[PDB]
Amino acid sequence: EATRKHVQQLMKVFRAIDFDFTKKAFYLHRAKYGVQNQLRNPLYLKAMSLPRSAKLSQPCLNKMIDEVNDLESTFYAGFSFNCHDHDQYSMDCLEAAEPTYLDGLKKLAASTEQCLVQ
Amino acid sequence: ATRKHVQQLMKVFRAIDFDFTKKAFYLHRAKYGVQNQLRNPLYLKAMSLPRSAKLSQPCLNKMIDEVNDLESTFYAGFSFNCHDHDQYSMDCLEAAEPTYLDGLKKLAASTEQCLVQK
Repeated sequence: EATRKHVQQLMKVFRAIDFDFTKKAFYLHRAKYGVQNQLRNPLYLKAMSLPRSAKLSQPCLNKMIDEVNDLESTFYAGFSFNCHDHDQYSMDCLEAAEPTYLDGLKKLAASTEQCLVQ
Repeated sequence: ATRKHVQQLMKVFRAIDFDFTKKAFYLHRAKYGVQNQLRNPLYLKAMSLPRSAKLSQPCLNKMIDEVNDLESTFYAGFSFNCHDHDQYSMDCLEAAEPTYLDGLKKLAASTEQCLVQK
């Protein structure tokens, strides 16, 4: 029996939902590699060029972690429900929210560098 | 020479990595939620329709919107609306996921009553 037209229309709606989940997984991937590139890697540089007798400020690592969380929450809000004038999870929402997030991690990597030793 | 500070920084960035993996596991659970409670039942419902049956597009749109609202609410329950446990734990997951599954199975039934345009 030929594939019913309405089966194809039903599956069309579910394709777009599956793709919605894909777009969300792309968001996560960008957010993770944002952290690696703007934050982890430059701070790995600072750590290796340090005197054997240096103590690390864990209040500073604590501020960084919670500041990672707030930047990432704000990135997901920009990608999703807080996208000022775009479809739900578009690439156009990412284009607006990602630079803010990466510039946030960049600034955070600088202030973390400054409080790292003590 | 200074293996100590580097290992100490990796510990913090290891955890952020795993946090991203917990968020990806959430997303897979939400995906297989839609497949099991919504997609698979609605496909059976459709193959039992008369072959001529035409679908109601407004019904399908109500279904996509409600999937996003339900998943928006699941993720909130996974994070900032958890309160009683830490921000992306399995505990937060296990508390909010039945409500999400229950909501999808409800939407599987409300969509069935409107699926055919008669």
